[PDB]
Amino acid sequence: KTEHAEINIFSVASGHLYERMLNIMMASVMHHTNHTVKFWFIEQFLSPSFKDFIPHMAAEYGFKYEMVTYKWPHWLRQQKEKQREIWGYKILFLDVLFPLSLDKVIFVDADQIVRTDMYDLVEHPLDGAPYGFAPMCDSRVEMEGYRFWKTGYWANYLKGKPYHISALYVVDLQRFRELAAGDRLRQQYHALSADPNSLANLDQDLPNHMQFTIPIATLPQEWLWCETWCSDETLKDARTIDLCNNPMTKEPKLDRARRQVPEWTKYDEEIAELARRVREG
Ligand SMILES: Oc1ccc(CN2CCOCC2)c2cccnc12
Ligand SMILES: *[C@@H]1O[C@H](CO)[C@@H](O)[C@H](O)[C@H]1NC(C)=O
Repeated sequence: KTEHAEINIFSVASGHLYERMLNIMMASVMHHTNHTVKFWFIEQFLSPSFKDFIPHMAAEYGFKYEMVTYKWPHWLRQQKEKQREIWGYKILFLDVLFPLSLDKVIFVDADQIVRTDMYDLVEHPLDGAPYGFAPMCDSRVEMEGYRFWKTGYWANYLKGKPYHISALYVVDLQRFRELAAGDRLRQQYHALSADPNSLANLDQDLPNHMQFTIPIATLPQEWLWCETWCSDETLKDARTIDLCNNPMTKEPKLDRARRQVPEWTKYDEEIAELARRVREG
């Protein structure tokens, strides 16, 4: 709030491929809003070339940005696998990554394509919840055998509550801080992670596990569409598209992107055009 941007988004990206998609995600956000936007980056995972290109993206698309470098606390159980350490940075440090003056931030996955004004998510009512996540789609009936949350320990644990996808989430940082949600998420993660088989999908399982005591505002389903779980019929209503992994087809990432999203090549070529403009200038 105050002199802060109207829309504040953070993401995490590790690898040339995810950085290529991260620039596309940012271009898609700016093409769909006239509100002021600030992007926040988890600095230590990015390549030097990406960090050098960010000011060029910022000047071309008209956004502000900030690099955050937060050290994993020594007391807190560390993750030896890089993927799990990155997932830890998405969910365990929401209260310490951002300044106390920032009232709200949205996580948007690097492989997302935005087709809506993200200020609609800033304005979405959370009814006192410190954060809001979209549910996992049930609309693609053919994928029911892969919905692990509909049977076993998740079905018993959830008691009919939705199992939310972690690709996108809005965090009301004032309410998250008001509730000590960060200290409580770190403490439950620290205890649960003593079993190395627990929290298989760290970023996703932790908030879904804590949703009886750290409320989740279940976002409208249209906030997150992924082909793996969501029907073709619902794509026209999708505000954002996530290129989530399909355990049945195992189709490559770039193939999914080009095939599913018609504007993907347009953003990819636009960013490559900007890169060639900076290189020769
Ligand atoms: O509330 C929960 C927290 C963590 C996990 C991870 N489990 C992995 C298997 O061993 C037990 C821990 C859950 C899994 C299914 C359902 N609820 C869960
Ligand atoms: C942004 O402003 C322009 C010019 O006023 C308008 O044509 C466009 O529809 C606006 N876009 C959004 C997302 O408000």
